[PDB]
Amino acid sequence: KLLYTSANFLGIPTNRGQPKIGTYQGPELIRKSNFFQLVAEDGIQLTDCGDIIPVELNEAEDPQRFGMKWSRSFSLTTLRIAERVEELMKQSNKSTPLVIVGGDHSMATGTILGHAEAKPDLCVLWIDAHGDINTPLNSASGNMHGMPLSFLVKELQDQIPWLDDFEGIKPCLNASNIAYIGLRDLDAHETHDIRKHGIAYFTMLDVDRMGIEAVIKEALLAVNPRLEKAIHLSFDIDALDPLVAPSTGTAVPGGLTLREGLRICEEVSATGKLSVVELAELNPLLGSQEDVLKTQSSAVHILRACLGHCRSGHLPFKVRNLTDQGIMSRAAHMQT
Amino acid sequence: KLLYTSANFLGIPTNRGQPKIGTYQGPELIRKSNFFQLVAEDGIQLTDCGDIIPVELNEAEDPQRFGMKWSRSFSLTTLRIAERVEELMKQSNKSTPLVIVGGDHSMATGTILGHAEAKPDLCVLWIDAHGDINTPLNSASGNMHGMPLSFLVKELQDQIPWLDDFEGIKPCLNASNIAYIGLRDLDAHETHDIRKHGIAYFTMLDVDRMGIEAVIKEALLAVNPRLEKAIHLSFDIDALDPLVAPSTGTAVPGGLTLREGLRICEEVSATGKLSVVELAELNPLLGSQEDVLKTQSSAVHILRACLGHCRSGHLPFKVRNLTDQGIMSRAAHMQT
Amino acid sequence: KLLYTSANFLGIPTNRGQPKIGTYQGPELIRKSNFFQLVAEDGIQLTDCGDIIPVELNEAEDPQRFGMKWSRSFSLTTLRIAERVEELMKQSNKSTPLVIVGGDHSMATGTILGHAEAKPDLCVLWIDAHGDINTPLNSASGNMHGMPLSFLVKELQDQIPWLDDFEGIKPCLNASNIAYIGLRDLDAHETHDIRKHGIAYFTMLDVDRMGIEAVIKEALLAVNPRLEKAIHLSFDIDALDPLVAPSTGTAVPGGLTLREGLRICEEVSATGKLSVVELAELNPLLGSQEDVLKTQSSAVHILRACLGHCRSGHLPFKVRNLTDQGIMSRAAHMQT
Ligand SMILES: [Mn+2]
Ligand SMILES: [Mn+2]
Ligand SMILES: [Mn+2]
Ligand SMILES: [Mn+2]
Ligand SMILES: [Mn+2]
Ligand SMILES: [Mn+2]
Repeated sequence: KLLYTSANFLGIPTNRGQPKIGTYQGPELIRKSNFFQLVAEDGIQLTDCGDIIPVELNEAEDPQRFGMKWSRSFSLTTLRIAERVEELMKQSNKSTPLVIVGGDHSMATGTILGHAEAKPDLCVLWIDAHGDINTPLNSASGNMHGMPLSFLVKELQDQIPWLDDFEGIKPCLNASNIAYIGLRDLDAHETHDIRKHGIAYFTMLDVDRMGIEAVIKEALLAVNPRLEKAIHLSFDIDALDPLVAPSTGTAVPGGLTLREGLRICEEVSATGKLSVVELAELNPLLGSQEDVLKTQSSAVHILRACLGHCRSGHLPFKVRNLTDQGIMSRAAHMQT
Repeated sequence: KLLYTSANFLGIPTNRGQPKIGTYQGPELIRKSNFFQLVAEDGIQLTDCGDIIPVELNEAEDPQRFGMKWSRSFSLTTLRIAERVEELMKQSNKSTPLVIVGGDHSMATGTILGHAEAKPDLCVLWIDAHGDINTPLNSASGNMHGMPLSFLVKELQDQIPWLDDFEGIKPCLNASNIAYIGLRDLDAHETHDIRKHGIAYFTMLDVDRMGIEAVIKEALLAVNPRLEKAIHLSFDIDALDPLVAPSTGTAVPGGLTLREGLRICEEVSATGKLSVVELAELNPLLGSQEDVLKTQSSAVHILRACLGHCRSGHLPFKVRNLTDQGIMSRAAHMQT
Repeated sequence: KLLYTSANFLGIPTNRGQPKIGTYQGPELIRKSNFFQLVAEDGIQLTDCGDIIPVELNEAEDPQRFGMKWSRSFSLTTLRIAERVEELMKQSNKSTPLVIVGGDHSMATGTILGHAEAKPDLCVLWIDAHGDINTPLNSASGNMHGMPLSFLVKELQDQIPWLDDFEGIKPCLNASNIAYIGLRDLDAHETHDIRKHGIAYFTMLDVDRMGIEAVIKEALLAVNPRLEKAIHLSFDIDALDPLVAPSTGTAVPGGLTLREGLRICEEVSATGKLSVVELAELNPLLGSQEDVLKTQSSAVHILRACLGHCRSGHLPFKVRNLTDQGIMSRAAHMQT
């Protein structure tokens, strides 16, 4: 009565994909929550596989290249992440979902790269307020966390400037394998690329007009019509509304409600094809103490949903009754 | 043009059903709001019938029994509450709704017991994030506010350990008479009992998929198909989302919006069968000052809705016009 | 690919329509946001036309008349506003929308008066938690911001007491030209007038039962069935829920979500008939610093939506490519 009985947990404290310090504390934010306990109580065995140590070079070793900030730290980290994720996914080759906690969203390049190595025909569900598909010369900031998909999408490779250290980062995604949910702050060039190459996307406008139920169904239909493909669920916490997840770097008003987020994860989990879920952009150094607790709370409910937790309840593993303990019940007292 | 023209108000400052101090201040939180004024302005006569004094024994007199905390305080209080509620309901035998403000949710046992004495064929609409139907040996905490329904449901009596002081607490509810709305944190054993005995329930999952309109309709259909039965509306404030009701003991994210809560109450009120509404688990000692004000505010809008307040507006009792005061109108000035 | 390429911006710091100081800082709250920048990035040319200086008389010059507070300041200000708005609308006679930032809602009398002078067959979409249609002798407070529509509606003129200084304020609206969205706190007499004269209105109850999509469609159908008429969008910030717009004078719980507000504005904008949009009741002197930022943020997203900003994204004005800069792409590197 569980689609998944085992699961792996992995921390990736990336903080070089964006300038605000604190995303490196993301994994600890979840580890010090009651997440592991709650999962165990659901009958799921969660193995903490530790953290991936990101490569963080200094200014001298990693200067700007094509406007990109920390691009060599990114490429080295991408490859290290990919190696670890591939290793974990192949050791598990019911399926054993990998739960990844970031860390800024730049980890997704290495995270999907490794995942695809173990499961090449996967699809990606990108839950985010942002496209994260800026090509390097289009990026206004040069922040890597705004470009993780551009290196993975084959159709975009004529817009990615060549770099030797990026050679191992092989584009492993077709535009037809990605679906967006929650978009509300696209750069114009992202909009151009998404429409041009036919990437399936459902913005908050769509969520408003169609309702989250139809959006989820349409998204899954677009990139995984018969539930044949493994699912890579890349969940940016900023997809949720700032009212429920304020502690994140680029909050955008009018987001998914926690319930809507729960629905996406519940449906994805119930397909039986959840292979990797990653939660990005938690920053416990942002906002007040209560802000952090709200964000942590949302993250925990979201992740529990991915592993199959059901708001409609779970049956107990052993039903208990009074007679076994030698205890008189009220019904048994009235019968006498 | 009012389904109810009179109503009674009753405070029950129960605080022995759960360990956090402050639920005893719940009634005062509402009394010091503009609730009474707003009700009067709607043309409803509200009579404050005072407070029920709970029985609060000391540690020596009330030790743990079957893991339960303050179980004798509970049983004595249950009977005292039942006596008062029965008395009030029979004095009113248009109907005169009883509005009850808690106080933690353990009051419901005595509150429904008394109500059923005056109206035996009633149905219960339980609006809560929790089932509140833990049997004593299944309760993790032993807190009485997590068990008020288990003593009332006939089908559960083989799971309730017998106690002499509990004899007067006669199970007066059939499983088929209860409907849940808003559930999102069921203990596994509660889930077992609810499904086993066929108790109608609609979780936040259901609210998401069906919409609150259909859920309300289905709930009423399940336990009161032809509006024949009196309604006992037991409203736990924690059913609402923590964003609108943070000042409560066991807040759970992803709850009913205030509007959804208003819809439940508006529909229940409009049946003409609202006999008792109780609002439980207000704790003004929890959260910030603004938190308390938000929670108080939500409580007031919820309770006003129960008494028949309409967001679409009310007609005035006497329409006024300029000519009666000897005043020249603009239309009357232009005619000259 | 833009319905509007030009737009005018206008501040009206009215603060004599209600007793709480700070609505006069409303325009500055928006001017010091990134509103202008964001609009420019959408390809729209926004011309700041400055502020209208309200007439603010002293106590001696402006005593109570028929219970009204600052009624002569109101009438003088109404006429000054009307003169400026008419002038701006006729200079623009694609259409050039006028964006007005208040200021309390009493500005609407002069604002609609001037607008109607330039476009007599307009319709009004009133987005507010309140009717703002109290007639002077019915007003409990005498605050002008609760009466701006009563002076404009022809059918109400037998309920408006005549005043010499109000003669120039000619009622230019028929009841059939106004539609309400978002109502949840009507005075009884307002309810009487709205129902009596057949003013189209959709309360939060309607929004709950019908959904915002149907409400918007029905509202537009009621007062602008074939998109023939110019639209006057009068947006009271208190229409939105206090959770997203706390910094306002008369907040009422259970309001429109930001998304619902965005939907109203998006639809109105897309008709191509948005002639004037005004945003009223911003008060940055109310609430905490974060409260002000939330309210400012909501205001900015709302106003951007009115000018045609699309959450589904915009195409760039010039698509850029690597070859023009003499840069080697990854696709161009692999081909060699
Ligand atoms: Mn994002
Ligand atoms: Mn992202
Ligand atoms: Mn509860
Ligand atoms: Mn409860
Ligand atoms: Mn208002
Ligand atoms: Mn207003």
